[PDB]
Amino acid sequence: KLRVVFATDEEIAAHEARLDLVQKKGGSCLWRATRESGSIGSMSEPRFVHLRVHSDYSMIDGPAKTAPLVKKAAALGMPALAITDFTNLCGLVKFYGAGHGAGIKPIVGADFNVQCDLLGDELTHLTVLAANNTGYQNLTLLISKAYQRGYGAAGPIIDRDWLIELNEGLILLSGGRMGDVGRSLLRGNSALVDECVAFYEEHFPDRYFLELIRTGRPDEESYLHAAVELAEARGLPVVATNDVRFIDSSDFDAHEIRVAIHDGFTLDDPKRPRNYSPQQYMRSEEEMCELFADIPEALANTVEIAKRCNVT
Repeated sequence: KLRVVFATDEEIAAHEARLDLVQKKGGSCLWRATRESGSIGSMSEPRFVHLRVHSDYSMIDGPAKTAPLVKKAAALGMPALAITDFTNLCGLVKFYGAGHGAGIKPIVGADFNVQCDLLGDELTHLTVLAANNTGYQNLTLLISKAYQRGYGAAGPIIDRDWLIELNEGLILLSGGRMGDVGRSLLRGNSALVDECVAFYEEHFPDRYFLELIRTGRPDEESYLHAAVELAEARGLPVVATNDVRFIDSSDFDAHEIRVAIHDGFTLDDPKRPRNYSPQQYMRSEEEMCELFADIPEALANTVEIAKRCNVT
């Protein structure tokens, strides 16, 4: 019953061309690699691609260091990888070059906070991926528009409706429990889930995915069961992410410390926001496949979306 949105013939051709660019720029391509004493014949597809990954200083102050992210994907043998920093494209020129040097397909995106008239003034998460060079231009506009108009201590914010003019060549991951649909599912606001989802089915046909995430954070699994039930009733696709904030598990303690500094709280303040889990590291293809064994379609979509995202 769960929809896998397949890359079409045209998107497949653009993906094959995009991997040619990887190979012709950097001299290798992990997607087309044959292991020693394997054979071209028995080469295999990736099973999962990380489509939501932040560098260490994504939302806070400091440089966009994307090389350790490429280096880890390379340690892991992942053939493709997205960078989706918060409302910014800082690390992109370096990520693109390093992905190349590593034989990895670079996927371009960004994470936003979004406001929409249906949820009044509250802010929700959306991940935006660029599927083609028009989309990459539309991504840059959206980022610019979010800064152009001004921002408070809440930060740069996109209006949901800007997505109407700027929709072309964009693929959306819904924000999970933090998105407009997820918060309304968790609230049991069916009328509103219905409204939101009609927005994306109108303007983003096959380009909107309910994001599922298993990082042991509150309401994650209740949102997941509800999102799956919705997906099945509406024919909407689901996609697995790990919402990566740091490279290894052992990185959590310093990530917790940095965010605490930025927000202003000691680590022993029972009031300190605890929005992160040590499970938000760059999990292996195999760990992700195990963690979502019960929902193979959420994995398949990552791969299809990775083939559909071809920014040169």
